[PDB]
Amino acid sequence: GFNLKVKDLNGSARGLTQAFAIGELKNQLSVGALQLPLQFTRTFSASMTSELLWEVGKGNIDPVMYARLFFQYAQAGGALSVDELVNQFTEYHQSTACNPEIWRKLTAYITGSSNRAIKADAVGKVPPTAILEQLRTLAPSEHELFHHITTDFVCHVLSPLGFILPDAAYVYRVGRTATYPNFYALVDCVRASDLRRMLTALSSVDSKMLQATFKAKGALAPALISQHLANAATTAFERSRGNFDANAVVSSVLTILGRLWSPSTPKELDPSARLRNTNGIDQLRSNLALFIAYQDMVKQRGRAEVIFSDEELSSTIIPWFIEAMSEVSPFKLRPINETTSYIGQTSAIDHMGQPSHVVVYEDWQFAKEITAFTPVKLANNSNQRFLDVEPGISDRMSATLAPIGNTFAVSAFVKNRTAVYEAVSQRGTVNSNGAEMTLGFPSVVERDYALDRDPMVAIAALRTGIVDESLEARASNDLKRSMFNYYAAVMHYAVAHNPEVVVSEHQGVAAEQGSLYLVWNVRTELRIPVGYNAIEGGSIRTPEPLEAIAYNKPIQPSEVLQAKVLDLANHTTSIHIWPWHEASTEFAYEDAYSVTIRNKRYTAEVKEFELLGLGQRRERVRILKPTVAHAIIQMWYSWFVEDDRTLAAARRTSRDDAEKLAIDGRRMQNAVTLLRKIEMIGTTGIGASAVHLAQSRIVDQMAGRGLIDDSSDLHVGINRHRIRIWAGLAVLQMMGLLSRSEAEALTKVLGDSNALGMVVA
Amino acid sequence: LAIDGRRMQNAVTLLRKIEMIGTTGIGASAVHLAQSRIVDQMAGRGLIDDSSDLHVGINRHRIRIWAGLAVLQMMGLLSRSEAEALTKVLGDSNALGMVVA
Amino acid sequence: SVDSKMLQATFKAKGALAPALISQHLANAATTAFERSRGNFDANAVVSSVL
Repeated sequence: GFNLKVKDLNGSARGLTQAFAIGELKNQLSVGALQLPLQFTRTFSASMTSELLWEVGKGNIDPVMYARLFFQYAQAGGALSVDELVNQFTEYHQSTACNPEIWRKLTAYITGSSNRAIKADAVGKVPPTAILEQLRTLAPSEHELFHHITTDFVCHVLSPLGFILPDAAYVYRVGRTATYPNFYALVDCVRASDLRRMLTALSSVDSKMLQATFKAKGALAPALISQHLANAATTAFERSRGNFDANAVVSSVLTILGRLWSPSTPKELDPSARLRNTNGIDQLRSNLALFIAYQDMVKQRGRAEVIFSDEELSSTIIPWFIEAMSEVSPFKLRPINETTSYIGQTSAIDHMGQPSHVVVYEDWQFAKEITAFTPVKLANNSNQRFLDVEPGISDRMSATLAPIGNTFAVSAFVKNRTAVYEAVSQRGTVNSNGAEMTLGFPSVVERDYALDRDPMVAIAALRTGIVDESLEARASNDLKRSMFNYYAAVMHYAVAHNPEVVVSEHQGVAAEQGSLYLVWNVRTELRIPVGYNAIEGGSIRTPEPLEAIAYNKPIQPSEVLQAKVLDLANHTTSIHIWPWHEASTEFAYEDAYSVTIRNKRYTAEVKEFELLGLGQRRERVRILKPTVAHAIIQMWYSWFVEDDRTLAAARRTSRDDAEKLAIDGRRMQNAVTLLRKIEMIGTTGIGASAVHLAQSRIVDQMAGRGLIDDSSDLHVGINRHRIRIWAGLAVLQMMGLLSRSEAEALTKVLGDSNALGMVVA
Repeated sequence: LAIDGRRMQNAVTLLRKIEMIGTTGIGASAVHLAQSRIVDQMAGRGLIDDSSDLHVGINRHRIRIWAGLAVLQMMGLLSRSEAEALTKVLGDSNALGMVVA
Repeated sequence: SVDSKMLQATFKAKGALAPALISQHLANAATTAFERSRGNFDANAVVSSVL
């Protein structure tokens, strides 16, 4: 992770700063005091990591299955934020009804009409999912959704009789998104709750209509209700004129929450005796999480003061109901004391004792497996595909990687970096002014790396306080979400850690007195200068959260540290396809190593390349492959990078050799550790396979010539360690555990210290 | 439109219950036969990394229809006209999937 | 409801569903309930207003 510093986050992790959500302009410490309660449901965001796959057009229907994807599609990064999705679909819904044709056409595709209405239609209802593609002329639908979705009703099950089929199912999927929410996250999510309101009656009409309609007879003739059948939805289309401004509700609600908790009695702030109870947000008010949301939204908006409410009804009303209470999300409104469990602690002590190291870590234990990729392109020649994965790369590589999961028993990495303990004097007297306070058990890494953000850039921005901000709306707001959610995810592990807090002003600019922050008492430690809080008040009593948790004590991990991941094995034969893509894709990418002895530069040329035990290429396949697994690793790499940056700067800064001693130690704790890591990972076994195979091509390189032919002096004090890190490269790339790229980062550490074997072998 | 799906229905129906007649066994032996032979003709041919086969696809279907004459071969009835005349109709008829299976 | 609610929901189990369990919430709900009273009405208020 990243490290700071007791007085600081502020130079190198401003996102940490609440004031930024508060709007403190990067510097001044929460001054005000002058604070009231805070409290808990502990409170809104994601449970955790949920993975699932998706059935579409099954013909049983109902709102719940999609809106999720519709919720998800965003998550899917459908196009842009859900409300698009809802809007873009609703928009079809809007080139609405003047197409009674589809009814007319459904009626007309009621075969070929009721024109000979009679008791007749009997078959063919899987190709009118495929059919309601035929409906594409009336409504355009690259955004398959309705093009897929429009199907559902028409083939509700009605004709429940006559027809007939279908008797089959589709795929949806969804890999985890966020464990925590953000307010524009909220606005969409509400837009999802609205598509949700939308369906039922829509579910109901067809469902309703068909049972009521067919008194019959067996078939109740025809020219029938389906003519209404579809009629209801457009009717439904109009049925949306529009429920609320979800944006309106959400912003009004954020404003109300600020108020719910405000410091300033003045009335941008009149939280009622009349309505403060009244169910509603009253259970919600305690909630910190909304409070985090409030802090950010407000900075973003301040509060959007339209007072949609009156202080009675409404403020009774559009705040009557809320999205989270409405379930198109995979967010859930949080349990109330657990928070998001998953931490052991230790903290610094040269015997004095105090700390500026941390010991909070990853609570991780990732997948035991991974995925082939072949989109079974064949059936319908489009997205309709099946990867059709079979024993191939996937099983051998997995087992072999499956040490791979091993390197990163994440608690163990924190173990190493929490193994530190003594330098900087002892036992007793290490500590020198600056700190380190450090973090994270998988969700933040998981949220990004999957999302191609490569956290790292957002992270540098994070630290430097003010964000990097070149970024694309895709790019910029990847940054945004990751920075918001990351901080919040920590926060209700920060909020959770000590209930005492206090909603703080800031003051700051006016801007509208909204801006507000939180402080708490934690009692225990002797007075080792920890910011300005030691505590001076019995207890930590610092609004800065890192500040708050940090002056506290060790524990253990409640959490699973499960990597989760999705088996579709039932599907894995079942389907058919949802909106899948990123696989990763084609199975691997080539990487070789060349070694010198007797001085003959070679290059065996193994890739990347099967390695695996068959030839070759292979083909075909790849593995959008459990982020975590990439995730856990991303974290180890991050560590390397951080320490190195620090060192360089200080060594130039710190002339003293003793200072240099300290420096080698940090750079080369990275060095050493990375080196040890390399050795191990490479003696993973396959890689060891690379060692025999790549050697041999290098044997050919070792044995190309006659003179070279006496095969190796290539084996030296260095070699075994050399093609050992051939083994390192083999662990290193296209396992897919790591993308590549980084390789030079590891190089950077190896270079930094002779490292050598250092021994072995 | 109506006739055409309905043509549609007729076709779907045929392909599937052709499945049923055609596979159902003893036919299935055909169908495997379609596999054993083709498969080792695949292995026999040499390079199978791109061998699909069977999941799906008419090729999914094509098995079903090869079973389809086959059962309807060793009947004393048909003749072999039926197939290919069948085959032709059924084939474009549609077959449109999905639905096997 | 909490205890009543919690216990039926809590113990998927197993026979006992191990422990360290919900009763940790078990009681949690009441204080939560404690807070749950911030206060419904002024009954005095209601009553006098009503008179």
